[PDB]
Amino acid sequence: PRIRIKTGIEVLKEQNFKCLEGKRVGLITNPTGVDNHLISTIDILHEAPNVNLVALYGPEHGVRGDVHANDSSTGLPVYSLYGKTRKPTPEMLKDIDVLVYDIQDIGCRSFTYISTMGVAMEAAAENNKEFIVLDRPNPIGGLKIEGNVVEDGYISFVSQFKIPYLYGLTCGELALMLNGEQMLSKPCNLHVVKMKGWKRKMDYVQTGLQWIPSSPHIPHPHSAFFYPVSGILGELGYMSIGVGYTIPFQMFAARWVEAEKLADNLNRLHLPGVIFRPMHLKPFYSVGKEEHLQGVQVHIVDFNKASLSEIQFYVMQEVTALYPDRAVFDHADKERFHMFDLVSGSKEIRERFSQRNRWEDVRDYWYKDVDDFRRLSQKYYLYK
Ligand SMILES: [K+]
Repeated sequence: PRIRIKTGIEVLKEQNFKCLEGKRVGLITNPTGVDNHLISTIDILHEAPNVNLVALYGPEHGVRGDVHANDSSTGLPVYSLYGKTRKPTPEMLKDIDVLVYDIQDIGCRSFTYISTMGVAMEAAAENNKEFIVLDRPNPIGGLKIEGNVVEDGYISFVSQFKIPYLYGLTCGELALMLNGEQMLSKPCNLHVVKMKGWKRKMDYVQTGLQWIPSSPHIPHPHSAFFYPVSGILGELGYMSIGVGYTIPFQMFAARWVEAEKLADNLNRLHLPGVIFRPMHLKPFYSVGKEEHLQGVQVHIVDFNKASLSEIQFYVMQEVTALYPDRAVFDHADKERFHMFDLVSGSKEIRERFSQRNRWEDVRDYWYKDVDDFRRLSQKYYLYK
């Protein structure tokens, strides 16, 4: 048992917080912003005598994770970066010189912490404030790139930048790209505190760090791999994807499915690195609460070989072939289709899939931007 890397916060401590000296510091963080001893970056900067920590900013789900105003332990003002104020206002920034960002994300575009980062960067740029990212590992590694980039009509808080669905960058590398490619409204005075020892091949468990639930339904490091497996279909609340049960994002089920038939049809696809297992369950809450459901558990037996985000579409395809009168876009809540399109970064994914419920009619669109994005990413990589 050993921590094999130095996170941005560990590097900042080793540098005795030099890049923060003489500045009024604002800190964007949540319960994942901790050092190797699981002490919060809030308490580290508050206790450092050469750091003037003056304000805290909490993203989706909150800062001490207790809201989901002033901080009890430090007495510092706490600002909410969600809903109407997802982007810091000029009034929220008048009391600081630099915004420090320290949050563990999951390497998926629809997870809104990276949206908070980019929009806070843009607010910093527009108000002449410095922005510092304390870099953290990409928990699914720095090699997988999947999905089309976001189209203009589908840019939103759950699809904030023209990057793929799995974008393969650390939050620090993404910040550098947003700045370098003029993807935000104005250039930002950005500094990234680079990690030591992190490698693109590393998944989170290989770093040796503890995983703090990124959000309630991403409780374990392996859960970050499964969020893109089922998360897009999950926006509809049509089938259970395990949210409401004890393996969130790792399964697909409904009351009208025959588990063994669905598993047999999916295993016949021979998707690399995946095995589907039939299952029977009764959700405790959310979708299918207290109903007997049947479906499949998705077991990833080789994380390097598996193409993650396409799995929900193969499941939708095979479920529909078995139960043709249960097609997702024929029976799911129509009021959730716009959200599905936003998370997908285009209405083309739903529209092409809806023609005959076949992934082959969407696959080329899903893969079209990978080679161009990998080439663009090489300009900003910090780690080998
Ligand atoms: K301090």
